[PDB]
Amino acid sequence: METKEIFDAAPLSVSQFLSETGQGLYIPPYQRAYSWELPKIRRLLSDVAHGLDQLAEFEDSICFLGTVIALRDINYTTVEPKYRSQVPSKVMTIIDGQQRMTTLLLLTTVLHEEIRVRAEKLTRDDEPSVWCYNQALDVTGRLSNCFEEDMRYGEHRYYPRLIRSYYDVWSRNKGEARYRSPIGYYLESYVDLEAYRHLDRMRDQMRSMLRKAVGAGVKREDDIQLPTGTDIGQSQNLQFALFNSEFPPSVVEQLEDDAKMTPLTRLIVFANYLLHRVTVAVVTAKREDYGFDMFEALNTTGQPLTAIETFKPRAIKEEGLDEWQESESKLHFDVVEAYLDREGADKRQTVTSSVLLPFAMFQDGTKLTKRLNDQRRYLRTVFDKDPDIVARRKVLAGLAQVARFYEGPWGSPTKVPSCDDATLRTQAGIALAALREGGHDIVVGLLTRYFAAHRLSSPETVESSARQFLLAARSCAAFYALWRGSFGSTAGIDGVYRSLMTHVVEALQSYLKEQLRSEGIYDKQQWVARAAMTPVYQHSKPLTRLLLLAASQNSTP
Amino acid sequence: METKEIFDAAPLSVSQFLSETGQGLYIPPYQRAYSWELPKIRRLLSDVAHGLDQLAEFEDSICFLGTVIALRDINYTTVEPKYRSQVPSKVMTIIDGQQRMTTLLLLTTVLHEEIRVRAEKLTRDDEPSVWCYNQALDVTGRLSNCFEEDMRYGEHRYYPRLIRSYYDVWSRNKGEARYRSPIGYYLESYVDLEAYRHLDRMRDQMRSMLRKAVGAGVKREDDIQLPTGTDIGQSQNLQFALFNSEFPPSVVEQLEDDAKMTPLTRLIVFANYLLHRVTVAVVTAKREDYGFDMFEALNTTGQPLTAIETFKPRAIKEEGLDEWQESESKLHFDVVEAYLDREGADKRQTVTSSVLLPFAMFQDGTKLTKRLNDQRRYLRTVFDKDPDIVARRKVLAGLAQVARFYEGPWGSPTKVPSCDDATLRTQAGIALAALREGGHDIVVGLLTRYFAAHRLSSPETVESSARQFLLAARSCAAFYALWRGSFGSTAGIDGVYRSLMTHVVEEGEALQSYLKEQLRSEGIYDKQQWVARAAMTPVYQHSKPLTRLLLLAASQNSTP
Amino acid sequence: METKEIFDAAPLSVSQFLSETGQGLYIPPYQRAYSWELPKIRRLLSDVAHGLDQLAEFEDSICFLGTVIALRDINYTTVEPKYRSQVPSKVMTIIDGQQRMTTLLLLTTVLHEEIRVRAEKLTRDDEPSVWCYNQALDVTGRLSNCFEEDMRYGEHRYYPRLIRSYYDVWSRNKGEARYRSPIGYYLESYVDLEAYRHLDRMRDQMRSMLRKAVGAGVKREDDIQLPTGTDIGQSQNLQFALFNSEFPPSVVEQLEDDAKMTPLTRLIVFANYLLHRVTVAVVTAKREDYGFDMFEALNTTGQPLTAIETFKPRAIKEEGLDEWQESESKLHFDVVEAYLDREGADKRQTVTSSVLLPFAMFQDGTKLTKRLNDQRRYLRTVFDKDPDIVARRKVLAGLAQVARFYEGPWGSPTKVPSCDDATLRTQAGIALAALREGGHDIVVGLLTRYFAAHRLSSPETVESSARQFLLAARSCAAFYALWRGSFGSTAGIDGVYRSLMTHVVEEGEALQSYLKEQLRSEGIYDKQQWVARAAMTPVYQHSKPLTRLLLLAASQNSTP
Repeated sequence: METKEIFDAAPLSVSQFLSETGQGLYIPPYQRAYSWELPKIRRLLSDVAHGLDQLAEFEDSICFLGTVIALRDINYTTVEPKYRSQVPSKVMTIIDGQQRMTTLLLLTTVLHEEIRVRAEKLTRDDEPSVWCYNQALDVTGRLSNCFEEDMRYGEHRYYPRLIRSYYDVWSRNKGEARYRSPIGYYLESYVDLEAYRHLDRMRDQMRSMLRKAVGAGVKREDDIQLPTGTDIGQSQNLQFALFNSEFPPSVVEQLEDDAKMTPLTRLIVFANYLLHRVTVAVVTAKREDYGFDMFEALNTTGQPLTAIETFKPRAIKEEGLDEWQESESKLHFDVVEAYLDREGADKRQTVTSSVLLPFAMFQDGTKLTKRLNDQRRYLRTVFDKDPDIVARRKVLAGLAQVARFYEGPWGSPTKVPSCDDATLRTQAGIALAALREGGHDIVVGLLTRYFAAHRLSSPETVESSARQFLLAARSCAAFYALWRGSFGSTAGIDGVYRSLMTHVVEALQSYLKEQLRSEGIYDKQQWVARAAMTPVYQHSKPLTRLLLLAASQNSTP
Repeated sequence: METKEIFDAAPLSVSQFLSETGQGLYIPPYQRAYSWELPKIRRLLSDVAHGLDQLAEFEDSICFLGTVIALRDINYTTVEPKYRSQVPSKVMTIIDGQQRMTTLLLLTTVLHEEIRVRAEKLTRDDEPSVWCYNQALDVTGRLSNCFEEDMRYGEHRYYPRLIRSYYDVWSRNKGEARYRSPIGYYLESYVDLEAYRHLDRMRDQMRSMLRKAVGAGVKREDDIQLPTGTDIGQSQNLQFALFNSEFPPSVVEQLEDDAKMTPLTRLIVFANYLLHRVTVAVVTAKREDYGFDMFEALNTTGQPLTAIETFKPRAIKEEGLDEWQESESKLHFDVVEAYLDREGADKRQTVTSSVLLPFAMFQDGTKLTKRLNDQRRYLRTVFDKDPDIVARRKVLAGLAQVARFYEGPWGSPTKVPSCDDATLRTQAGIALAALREGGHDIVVGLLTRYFAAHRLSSPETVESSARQFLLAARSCAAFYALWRGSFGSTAGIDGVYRSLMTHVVEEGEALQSYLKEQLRSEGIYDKQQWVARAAMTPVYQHSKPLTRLLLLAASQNSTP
Repeated sequence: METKEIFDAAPLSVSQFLSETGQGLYIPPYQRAYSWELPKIRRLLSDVAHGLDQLAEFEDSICFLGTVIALRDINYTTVEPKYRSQVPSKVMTIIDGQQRMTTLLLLTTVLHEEIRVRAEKLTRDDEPSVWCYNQALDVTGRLSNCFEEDMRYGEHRYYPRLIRSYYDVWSRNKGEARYRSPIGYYLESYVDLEAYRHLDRMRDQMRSMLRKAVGAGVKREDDIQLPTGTDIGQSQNLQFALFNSEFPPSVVEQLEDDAKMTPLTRLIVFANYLLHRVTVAVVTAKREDYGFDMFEALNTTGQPLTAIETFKPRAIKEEGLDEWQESESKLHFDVVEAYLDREGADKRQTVTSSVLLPFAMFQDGTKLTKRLNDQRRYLRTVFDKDPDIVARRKVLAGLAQVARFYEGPWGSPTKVPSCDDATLRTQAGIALAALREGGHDIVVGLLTRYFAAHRLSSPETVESSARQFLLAARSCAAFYALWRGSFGSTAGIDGVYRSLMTHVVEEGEALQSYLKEQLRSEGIYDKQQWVARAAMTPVYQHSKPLTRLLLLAASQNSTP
């Protein structure tokens, strides 16, 4: 009867799936122990963060924690200890996604207690802040709806039939932590014990990553960016989407001050964006062998489409159409060429991410990120910000980031003006050679205005730009040598390079030196001192840069 | 896109529909006030009782409280006072079915409070009876999941915005009665105020309707047939269906003792059969004018087909097949004739029930009852109890009850043998004219089987004998009827009539006289006593019986 | 598992339900013979016409031919002659809706043949009108997709397996009309022979019906409202919704010229609206007894709500809000009372439609029509036509139509002024008694507006002027009624009275007499002629009109 069970696929928010009134999710006897890796959880948390984030301006935009294949066991022929009296009504045996799910439940754990204990630090009563107290109470109860249920009496299932897995006992223990009134202080959890070790650690680390995103520190290389109170309140769309109703005006302005609740409310905002706007795909097969054949049917489908391949059509079908071997077609020819050369399947994705992320800075300096979502949407927003005249420029600017990839960065470094005070060329080539070796990669986007030098009013004012570019390359490598070379590490450089693009030749030397003065690093002595106690074993490249910078000099003294 | 919203229909149990964790059922302003009438609530509780009842033997059979049309109001454009911060997420503005809904909501109420306080008189801890305390706890929670939800804090939806309708105030007030710890004592409630009066009354009357079916008194004319502990424990099907798992053997035997827990556990079985095995159909249109046009489209469709009309297909398709102008075709021709005659539209259902209810006695005396389910299933069980020689007989027996319907009961009273000691004929004609006027109606089935054996007698060979035994049965039946009527009431006479067609034995006319007298004595007879009860009666029970007794004291003095 | 099969309900257009490449629809042995009656078939055709009509302006608005309950007979345990080799794969056994279905199928037939032979009469080739041939061709193909399917070869199912039910032979024979190219002439068809006769009739009377709506004659009392080419081509919504594409500009103007291809296209447009925008709802039970229990569950749901009952909410919640025991509340009080009295359930809708249709004339006189859609929407458009001050006036006009229902019209006729030249009161009372006996019911609105402004007149200051003008109005109204009835029959009069409530002008009592006489001329007046037409009449058209005319010659002889 083919339209038969076989499949049954349904989209569910996390709370539709996890807070069902009868259901129980069951890890089968053949699935292994937890075994997810802190980068993969970082990725998952940052992806739901992307959902929360993109929600404020694109009213739709739904996140997607993948799919799970489950087997609707009616006859409880799966449940490990039978004890048929009190098995739940709906038992879902998770085939695939058993690792995903386990982080997700644990996420509610951190999101419960944090949101809970920050609500115990709440001011009891003062103003629209008890507003925050109820908005907490609501989400906390609604997450306790995700861990567990009530049922009859005693210990949650008869009187001696218990829960001992890593995820299982872990969840039983957070249940206990929440149940216990008394006072709301922070919690602390307690075959191969490596299982339990990894699970408890990853749980406590999710609690850490979230306790991280709550009071300033900055990170980028990790950390996930909850929109903050200062900008949660200027977006009606987030208000309504997450709380079905606009916030008290009497609350957005104590949010504007970044008050004691703006950490807690941020957690809360994330929690509701987690609980109602991120969706898992569930396929419930009702015969497990169909589950397996369907597991294969799900693992062998995809190839991939590059963000450039996914938007080319929207150029090819924007201003140019059919009779479209046109101007923007030349600008595209360039980038399709570069990608065809510097790649060939996952190589295609990493390369094109290499081109879209500096182009990001190149336009109004937004920090693009890998995710095919953000790439599709950034290219489309930028392009479609105007009419069929700036469209041309946006596309040519991708092509130009490409041209820059071919000249200076890698390639063979030589090229710029070749003769324009030739000492200057032979030395700024070192900037282009070294900056292509460590944390300076935004330097690539800012320097991508020898693109301005290539796109010039020709001979009229060509050499002036051919010179400006060398100058920027140098000053790039120099401020680099300082910041990275001088004490600390990167992330800094990266942010400040971002804003010396949006927040505004000699102009960049002045601002970059200005930022150096800001970092308490402008004034001889100090910097040399700070530099002395760095490491170099930070960047082998930086080490050699500095050694050559004290050495090569003594060829004129 | 026509496949669009328009409809979107789904079957849901009571708990699937009422206890959604986000949902709110909202009656639009144009709907009228509650205004259901106690007969209709009797009908609904009795029908869920029929479902529970027929559950123990038919593992399937699901009850069916009609359908409701609703509107998935997303923009809350329906809600009377807005106050949008704390409106629920899913608001289901009920188009049709607003009254069923109220009775059903109220039902959870009675079943909550009763199930609750009976569990407070529970024995705390002794045995498999704390099984009863836990099963109570479970159903209590699952029914409170039908009234209300938790939401933020304060009084359950902001702080100065309240719920004041007739159905609304009822539910807010029972919510309070349930929430308040203290101790578990029985409850007591508190435009036109007649509205509120009727609703509050109906609710307490469902409580009086269920608390009745729990300690002995008997009714038939009312009170619903909740299966009893003495027969709830011998059906695994009910055990598993309502509780997912077979009862502790250590409890079915304190159930067999009809112990103190047995009303409460019976109630619990009833509540679970309601909350999980009766299902309502929901149609959610997503544009209210579509809701209206659908309301109309659903309102004008059905006719109905009589249980005989639905069974011919299974007779004409048993032994006879297409090549079916056969014997059972003749026996059914008889019944089809009578029903085409004695009817033409709801008259059809009333008539075919008149024919089916005595025949059920005619076979091995099961008591048929109006419901098209039970009629369909009895006819098929009776029919498919053997093979194609007895089937013919089953069908012929229906035909013969029909023939009876034409001879005696109604008809013209006259006929029996016409000449076989004509005094006895002119007398038994009176028994036949009388019994068709009051509670003596199972007697119709018995006289149908006796003169059935007379019309179908060994003609000539043994015919006159049956022609006489029939009129003898008729006289003896009107007499036992007069005795049991001057007792006090019917009901008992019908059950005695019912087992004297099942409770006999003597290997494979006088028998009936002897057995009827034996029952009359198991009651009270012996001249004197009987006469006493006669003075005790009323005459204002059945006008027919009064006129009969007057003639039986009068006509006698034409020989003395 | 309660969520189980049980239901499965889905909305499907005529062509999604009927033209599945796998489905075969089967009427079980217990369903009766066809037995629908021409009124119900008209009503259904008029309702799909009403959907067509409302499509052109309300782009969404979908038609709705009710529901059908079916049994997904997978194992073929229902199908009478088996022959399993070739039974279709998907069989739906129709529990309820078998007559709907049967008319609808035959309709595809009538719509097939008409569109077909009318498309063979086309001009071969001249213009976008070969457009007409192509749009016909598409419609004809998709409608035969509803009668039948292909499969292998020979007589459409092996070689000795043939089809003899009434619908069956009918649809097999119409199929044959379609397959045999040969030549394109109109068709001619050929248990109890009544069954077959009635069905063959109903279909030729369907061809007769839809066959009318294409060339002039008019009927109203029957006939249906197919949109006209002159207004089919000006509706891009109809263009797009029914053909996915806007007509040739090059075709809409030979459509506006009302040319030869304007009947065929109107038919085509009707067929495509049938095939794509009317939707039936199907409930697929997969166990026949579930279908039965639910047949009941659907037949026992609805009451009904009158259009005034549904508009009340938008009155009580417009300007007046909660704080609303106000002015408009009394104006409604009046009408809610009037309907609550002259009724108590189908009486309610007949009564409230009786009030709304003349109220429709009292305001800007639009011709309302029974249909609860059009009734709700008229009330809502009228009321919400402005702001919170004239709305009051609309509601009061409803109340006043009620008041007139109580004063003059029926009641006891007496009421007007009682004394204001009392000859005129006792005389116009006859107008009020007589005109309330036959087709003069549109007059009801005019007399209701005259004595409405009389009861709502400048008290004393100009009251008696209004109170006399009202009796004058009744007198003049019964006069125009008598003249036009002695012409031949109504309808005409109804249209003229109608336009005399809209077709006027003179800045913002005698006027009505003047306009009624001016129309009487527009037809024919001037003594002699009228007298002639008098002899022409019937009186046996309206017994009431006969008596009025008899009194109009007799009583006169009491002064001469």
